[PDB]
Amino acid sequence: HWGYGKHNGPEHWHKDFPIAKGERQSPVDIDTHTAKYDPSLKPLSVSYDQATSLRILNNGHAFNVEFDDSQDKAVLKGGPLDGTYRLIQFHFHWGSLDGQGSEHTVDKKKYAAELHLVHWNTKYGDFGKAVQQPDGLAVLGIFLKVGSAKPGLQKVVDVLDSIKTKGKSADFTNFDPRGLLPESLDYWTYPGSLTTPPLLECVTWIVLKEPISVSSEQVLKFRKLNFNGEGEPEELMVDNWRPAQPLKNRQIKASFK
Ligand SMILES: CCN[C@H]1C[C@H](C)S(=O)(=O)c2sc(S(N)(=O)=O)cc21
Ligand SMILES: [Zn+2]
Repeated sequence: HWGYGKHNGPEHWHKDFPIAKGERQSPVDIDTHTAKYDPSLKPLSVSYDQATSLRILNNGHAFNVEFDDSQDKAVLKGGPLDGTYRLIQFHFHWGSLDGQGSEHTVDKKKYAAELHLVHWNTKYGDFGKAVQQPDGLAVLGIFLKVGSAKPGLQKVVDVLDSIKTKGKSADFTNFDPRGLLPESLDYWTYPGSLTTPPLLECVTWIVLKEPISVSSEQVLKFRKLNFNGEGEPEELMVDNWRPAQPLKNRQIKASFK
């Protein structure tokens, strides 16, 4: 049904998912002069040393790396969060050219891509219950800019050939997501939504100020993936990002001066 083409892309989504026009939709533009420093915000606590990755999957919209979230192995706490959030998957959004691809923007600046590390609030017992709650998910968003290669991304890049088309998956164990983080954990935060259907308004967004660098050759390999299934006409997976939505009655808070 929905996708990112001319006839089923973001401008059409509201017809099947009316919450598309809701009050806390993502992504948004981060105006750095209007964001408010909030000294009551705690530092982020990212505890990923015991992460267990299982599988990488092309789902027709992006590729997801999935984790075992049956226990508190890889968790996100602190920051604006109350309680413990478990890592369940990560994925990227990216562009057909280096000057677009991110979902969030900073002072209208687009980055080449954006990484989303998706976590769910354990107080709700399973992921399906969590997405129905206003504080059910926490997504950590990290910008990618093109420059020097990120060594810790290369294992992801090398496996992409094996999941070229929709519905394909491959074993992907022992991947350490700490290799994807920037040096600093300074962030902006605001309450928002999933950026794809079903567009539920269940996310605390935590967007890191410092981007990571990837090489042009790395991001080029993302662009060789396919939206379509095997045996269907080829449609390159590029520009799988939703444009910025109105901020409405929300304030973006910063953890840093
Ligand atoms: C293709 C659907 N993806 C949806 C439904 C998945 C079940 S999810 O894990 O809730 C999730 S997280 C995001 S994002 N872009 O806001 O981080 C989109 C989605
Ligand atoms: Zn995403």
